Amino acid sequence: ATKAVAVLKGDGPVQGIINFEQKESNGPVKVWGSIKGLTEGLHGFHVHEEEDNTAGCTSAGPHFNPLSRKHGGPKDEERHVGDLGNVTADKDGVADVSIEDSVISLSGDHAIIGRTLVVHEKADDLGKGGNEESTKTGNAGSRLACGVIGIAQ
Ligand SMILES: [Cu+2]
Ligand SMILES: [Zn+2]
Ligand SMILES: [Zn+2]
Ligand SMILES: [Zn+2]
Ligand SMILES: [Zn+2]
Repeated sequence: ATKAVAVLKGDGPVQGIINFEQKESNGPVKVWGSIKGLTEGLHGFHVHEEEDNTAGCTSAGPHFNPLSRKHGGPKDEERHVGDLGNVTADKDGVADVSIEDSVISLSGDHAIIGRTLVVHEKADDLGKGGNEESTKTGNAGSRLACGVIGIAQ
């Protein structure tokens, strides 16, 4: 099996450790871990394109979209590779991640290894919003914490 870890950090209180595991090179990817320091409620959770040696959330930029699709939720047919939907934070600011996804992969041509995991200020509207921006980013507001998705050491 192949494994990865992303350490989420930002300029504020938001931080977390996210794990990835893929047991077969074309198998589903499981994603788990906890993020603390969040406001209660939904927060967009995305793999962004940025793979260069930049500091922080600054350049993370657009969603990881190697197939040039529109933005969606993780269960939508039309989605970016990086569209992992929302995570939910409880009253003391902790969001537990538990995701199984069929579109991301840790191996092959469009592997998410080296790309940037991002947790957002607000909910992702899942591409169902009333403007073109919804179909690009899901209108999830600022990037609160980010980290490179690295092969586990
Ligand atoms: Cu995003
Ligand atoms: Zn590059
Ligand atoms: Zn870059
Ligand atoms: Zn390609
Ligand atoms: Zn997207």
